Amino acid sequence: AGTSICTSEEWQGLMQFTLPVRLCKEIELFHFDIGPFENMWPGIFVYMVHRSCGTSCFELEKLCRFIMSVKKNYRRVPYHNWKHAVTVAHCMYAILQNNHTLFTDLERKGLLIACLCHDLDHRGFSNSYLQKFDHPLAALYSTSTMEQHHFSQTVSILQLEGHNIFSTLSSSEYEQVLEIIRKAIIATDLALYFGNRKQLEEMYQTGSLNLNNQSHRDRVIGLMMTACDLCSVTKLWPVTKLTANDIYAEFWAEGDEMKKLGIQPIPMMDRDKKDEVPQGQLGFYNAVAIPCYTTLTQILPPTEPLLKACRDNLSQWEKVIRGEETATWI
Ligand SMILES: Cc1cc(N)ccc1O
Ligand code: NI
Ligand code: NI
Repeated sequence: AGTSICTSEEWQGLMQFTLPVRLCKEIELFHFDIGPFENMWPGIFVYMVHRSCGTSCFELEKLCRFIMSVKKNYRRVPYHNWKHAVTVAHCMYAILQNNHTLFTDLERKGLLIACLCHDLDHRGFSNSYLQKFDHPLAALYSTSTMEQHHFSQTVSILQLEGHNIFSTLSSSEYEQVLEIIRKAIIATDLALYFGNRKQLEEMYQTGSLNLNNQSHRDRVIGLMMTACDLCSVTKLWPVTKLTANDIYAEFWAEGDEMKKLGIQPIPMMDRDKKDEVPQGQLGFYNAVAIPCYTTLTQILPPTEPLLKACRDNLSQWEKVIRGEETATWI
């Protein structure tokens, strides 16, 4: 109950940070894994904001406060946590860097911030759970339940003393960026993804796709959000496989709760059905990940390495199913 705020020592320490030279080159690539550099994650985000949006886009004090309060409002859950937030923001950075002048200054800043904030205060439960069992959140937010909460948490953090990184925007640009953010966060509801990707595919194939059309732009941004949210499937195989362990740790914990209330969980959230995971992963890649990156690659051809990597990981799950799997740790 309530918005957390970073300490003086936390945000002051971030202002001092400089990115090691070797990482400067690596951070540009789509497959970059932030995993091994935990101490550097806030500093990595500052760096990305500064390279994409400029060293004076935000007042440094307010941005450093904002980042450390966002960090503090992610929960210590196995997957929908601070590491996930920075991972999704890094994917967005790589997409924007490769497609830079397609997007406005306002869009780039709003989207980097939306990615960092997009799962704020996640409790490790799905929309399915909150709705099936009438959590107060599902009463307040009838659809896209958690995503509407993540947006509310973002606005709550911006409204903290010294935390409004957007306050120096004109009143018009301030409304615009908040709407960019709101739309981008709501688009991370995978329910909405299926229709969005279908709409985009048809627009692309008929030639009606037009990025000067605001509604088109919104949908393209929405698909970029999905692509970033799912980007664990675009990393090198060992990273992808380890990330899957974290994702399933959350699912299984939710499944246990459904059992307690007399409901058999979906097999995916059932820790007694781990044998079905490889087939489950295949389904997810075929129905969700491959289509997402295929459509994104059509619209933004520089994002092709995401699709290549996703295809590579699908081939690895197929190997698991055939029993060709080699050694892994946890
Ligand atoms: C359900 C799911 C699976 C994977 N591998 C990544 C993200 C997801 O939401
Ligand atoms: Ni989410
Ligand atoms: Ni997410």
